[PDB]
Amino acid sequence: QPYDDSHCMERAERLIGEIKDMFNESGKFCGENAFERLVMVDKVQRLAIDRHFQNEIAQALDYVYRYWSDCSRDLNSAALGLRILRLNRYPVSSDVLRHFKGNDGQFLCPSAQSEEEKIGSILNLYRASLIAFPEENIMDEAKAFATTYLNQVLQNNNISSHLSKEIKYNLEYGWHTNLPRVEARNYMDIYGENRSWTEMGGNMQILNLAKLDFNIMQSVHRLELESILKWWKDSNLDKVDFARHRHVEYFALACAYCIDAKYYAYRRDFAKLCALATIVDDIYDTYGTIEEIKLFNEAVKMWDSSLPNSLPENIKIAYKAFHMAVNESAEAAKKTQGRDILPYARKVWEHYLIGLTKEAEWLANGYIPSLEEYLENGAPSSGYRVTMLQPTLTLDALLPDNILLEMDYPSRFNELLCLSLRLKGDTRTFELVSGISCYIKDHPGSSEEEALDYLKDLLQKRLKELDQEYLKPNNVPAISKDHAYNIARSYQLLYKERDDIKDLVTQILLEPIPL
Repeated sequence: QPYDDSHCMERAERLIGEIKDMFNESGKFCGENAFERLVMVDKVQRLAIDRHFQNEIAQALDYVYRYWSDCSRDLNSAALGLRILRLNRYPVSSDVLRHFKGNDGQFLCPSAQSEEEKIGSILNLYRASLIAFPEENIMDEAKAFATTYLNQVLQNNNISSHLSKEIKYNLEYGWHTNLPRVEARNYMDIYGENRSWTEMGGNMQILNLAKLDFNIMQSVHRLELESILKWWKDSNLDKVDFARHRHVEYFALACAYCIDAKYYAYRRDFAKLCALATIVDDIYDTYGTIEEIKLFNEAVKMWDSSLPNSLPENIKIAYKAFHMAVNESAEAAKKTQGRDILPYARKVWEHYLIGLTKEAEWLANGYIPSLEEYLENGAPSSGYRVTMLQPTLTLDALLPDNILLEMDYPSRFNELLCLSLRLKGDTRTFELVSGISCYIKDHPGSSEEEALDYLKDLLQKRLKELDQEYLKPNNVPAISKDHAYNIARSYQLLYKERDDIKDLVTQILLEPIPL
């Protein structure tokens, strides 16, 4: 073969084999060991090496679910199993947390736990409470108790460096403003700095596999980044001026959950269509005559390869790049989807421009819509769906039109995905038509603060609906739904970072982890 496996790859493939053996061993164990298998799933999942053990994890969680009433004997294991089983789409209930709920909103650890073990139990409680479904008030109580408790722990020191780091990480990132490889990069340090953890069982093999896989795949992604930089140069977007160097940030976001080398079309197309979507938004919003907006819309509806050779050079090159990127992505998607998807794809972009055009009309006409009208048009206009559909269609999971209507527009999943992006953006303390203003118009005399609180709360509620819908089973390939969901998470994380994203680019793309 022209290219050999690198020595890191060989070491990783050997470690994968040994860890599969550990998974099969605990399965052969004559006896109930649901927690032990749960704890092993936990480690390889937090370290985001779980894609190498899909059969071994499925067998372990099937066994954990079967023995679930056995496994959930204390606060720690109930909270851990609740989060992991739920995130993997088993029908488990937050009621399991009631067995440990006492008075004054306090939750109960076994009394023989060391202080460090108590903190570990509460962290798993905190981590579980973040995956809340609508009407699970036990989750809000769990989150509130664990927050107050974990903050008190930090106030007093008395705790080790690695455990202290674990609290701060978990409190700062939560679940929604977070991504798998972000968590994995943090747990390489949280586990690796824990002497007792590294000394136990096969933990060191698991950690080294995670470091190896991180460094291996980062170098694949750093290679792919080159091709993206060439596209920026070739397309002349480097001269757009009104453009912004953010195609690298978007690429890194995608890398922090779409990992495998075969999914380079997904990674590439998310970074391009998302940077394009940002460019097109700045055109329709800030720079460009209503004439030119109309010509753009006409060009898109006709799918012209080019705009009138009279329009400003900026709008001219942005259109060409747009038309080309979309075409390439659809050709990529024809390979996996085994069908033409350019027609479908074009309708998606049309719906996006229709949405951005309406906001242009409104600002031009002094029209302040009602909040409900704003949010409904805000779904296609946020740009979520045009950064999501085409890249997802290039994955190796067929989304037949029948099933697309369950992930794409007009599905409830897609609608909750868009509202998360829209509501998060419209709640940033970083405009005549906004979430704030439309609300004020809907509620005369409302304070600007009074509007912020209502949209912040509504986002909390929509996120819970989103999660319930995300984890509800259907005939839709999970990997497709996971990518769509992780896009929305990447955007939540992006807004957290903007309000550093550069550190996130460095960790994901540029700097390897010392072994």
